[PDB]
Amino acid sequence: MNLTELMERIPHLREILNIVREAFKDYDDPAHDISHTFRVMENASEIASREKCDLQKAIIAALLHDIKRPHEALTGVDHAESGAEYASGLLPTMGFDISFVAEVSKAIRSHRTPTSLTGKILQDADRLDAIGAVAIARVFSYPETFWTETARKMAEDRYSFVVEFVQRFLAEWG
Amino acid sequence: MNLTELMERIPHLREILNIVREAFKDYDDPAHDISHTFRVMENASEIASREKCDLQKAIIAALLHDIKRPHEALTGVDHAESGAEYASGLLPTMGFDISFVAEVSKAIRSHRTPTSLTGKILQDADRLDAIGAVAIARVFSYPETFWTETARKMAEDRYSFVVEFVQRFLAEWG
Ligand SMILES: [Cl-]
Ligand SMILES: [Cl-]
Ligand SMILES: [Fe+3]
Ligand SMILES: [Fe+3]
Ligand SMILES: [Fe+3]
Ligand SMILES: [Fe+3]
Repeated sequence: MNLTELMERIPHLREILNIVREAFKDYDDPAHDISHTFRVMENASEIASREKCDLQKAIIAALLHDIKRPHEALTGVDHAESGAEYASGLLPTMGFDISFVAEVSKAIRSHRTPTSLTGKILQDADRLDAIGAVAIARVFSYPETFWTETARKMAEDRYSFVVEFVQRFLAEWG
Repeated sequence: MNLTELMERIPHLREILNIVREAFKDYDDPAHDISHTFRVMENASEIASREKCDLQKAIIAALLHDIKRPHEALTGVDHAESGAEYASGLLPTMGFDISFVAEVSKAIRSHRTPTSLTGKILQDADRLDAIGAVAIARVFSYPETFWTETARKMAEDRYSFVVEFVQRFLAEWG
């Protein structure tokens, strides 16, 4: 799904994306910048769709999970705790119900085990970002551990691509 | 083949490698540094072996083909012309015969069409270095056009890997 499609399915998505962009304004650590959050949300979208789980919870949790990363860089306050508290304050103002907000907040709180489906999907989505083509590109610019079967398959696929990349690099280097 | 194996088959290889290293000492342009020459020689080794062509000529031509690149950077004198003249002077002193030296020299002279098997292999080996895993890594740190069937297959393989890399990058980026 593209963003237009996500915005058709997820309430307040545009405003949440906006808030996330604003939070990350001038936080450019390539290891933790905003593009990571967008890739995590793409991974969460794939996983939740294929697992037949709650997409709204998964997407929102992914968008918000590192929203307090810049704040941690300034203060040393743990971003998972801070991000969970932030989600609990923000989300009720957008009409999300108590159980929805509690699940999203707990997922963020647990992301660095998680106990909910949203938390498991979030953690998988986050950790998948350490592997693949973009991860390879980042290194140069500077699978059984996953909860869900969909993430495990994605991890296997990305890992096998990374292995091939290394093998080729070494074979070509001589 | 590893270098020990090449040194078992190719006269004066160690001394030639030594001379090449010395030529490149303090020439660090990542687009034209010594590691390119070594990758070209690896490509030439594969191609000449599989094509049942003269390995000695192919290897030596690959090692020497850009030996005057650093000199071109300083003077503007074309490295293909300069490299061919250099090979014609150096190689007879190592006991290579007139026809061998002329072929290697012409191959270097023509590498930027070539008319000999050595020149065709050299050009393929050189141009293959623009694609593949190491080429991808270089970009981030900063097939039917090939003469031989072996290079065409290698080019197809590397190009299909590059395409997959791009596709994955884009899919992951969101
Ligand atoms: Cl959780
Ligand atoms: Cl030629
Ligand atoms: Fe995090
Ligand atoms: Fe994260
Ligand atoms: Fe050249
Ligand atoms: Fe070259």
